[PDB]
Amino acid sequence: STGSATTTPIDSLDDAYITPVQIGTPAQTLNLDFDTGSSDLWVFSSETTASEVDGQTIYTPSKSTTAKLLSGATWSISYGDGSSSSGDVYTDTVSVGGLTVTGQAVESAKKVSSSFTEDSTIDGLLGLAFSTLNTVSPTQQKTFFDNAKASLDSPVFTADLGYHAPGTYNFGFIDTTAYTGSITYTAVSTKQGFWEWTSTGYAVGSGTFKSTSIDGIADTGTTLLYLPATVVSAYWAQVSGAKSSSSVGGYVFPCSATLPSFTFGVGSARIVIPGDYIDFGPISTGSSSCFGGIQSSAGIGINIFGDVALKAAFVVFNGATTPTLGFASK
Repeated sequence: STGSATTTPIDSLDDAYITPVQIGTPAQTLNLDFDTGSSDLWVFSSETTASEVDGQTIYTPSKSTTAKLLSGATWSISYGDGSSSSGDVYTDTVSVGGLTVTGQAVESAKKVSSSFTEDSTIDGLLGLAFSTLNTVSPTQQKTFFDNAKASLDSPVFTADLGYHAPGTYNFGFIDTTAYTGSITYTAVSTKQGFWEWTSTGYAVGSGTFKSTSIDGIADTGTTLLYLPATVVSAYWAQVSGAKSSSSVGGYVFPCSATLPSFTFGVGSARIVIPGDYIDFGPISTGSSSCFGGIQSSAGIGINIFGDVALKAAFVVFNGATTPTLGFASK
């Protein structure tokens, strides 16, 4: 089997991407944030504290003839950005772009933190990291990809995120028309539960490539590119007026600037992030100070190849016995 679904930016800045997901019988379609940095499929629901719902579409398990309460199971998650959610668990039928899993754990939120409430465009998350990170207790549950894997034509999924435009998540096949050149594959460590790999270096604009190992995670659920302070400083030094602002919480730059590209290495291959991808717009409405899309990972504890990086590539998440990651230009 295979599946194919369009993923759409939630706003004009590509702050996140939503992908429609069919849950239950009859289908209830929710727009989920596909997150390769976490491993829970959770949804706003009829069980969510009413005051914490503000425009999201909810899953109502009582209206699904295939929903079954997973007795005694609860979940609770906290994300790198400080947000959180928690609740109980059903199993139900879940379909993405034509690919169906029966008996998928659907984690129904009873509580969500303010940032989820405040974002009316995201109805929940669909985790695509390794199932070892799944928070369901007392019996850990598998991700949608883990449940689908054996049935897929090939045990892979691909992320093709657009810049200011829709893109595609594919399951079970590689669309050879969706990228240019070849796909370069690189080793993955699953020891922390992430799609963790080592970039071979970077360049700023038309500058020379610096060969240096950068360990980080391919994370579709993080907006920006988080890299070591040395790398980030080298990037922003090429932008007149750019500075790290403690009060704003990262590097800012004059909105009048033309940003240089940023290149990262995948083995001997190179992925070029155009400058415009690094502009996240005014820090506050009407400001001429703009927020940068490359920021320091110092204090996160890990480097994160988030959407800013991934959207410059066609990315293969290869879930073979020994997982690998593939990157192609597009």
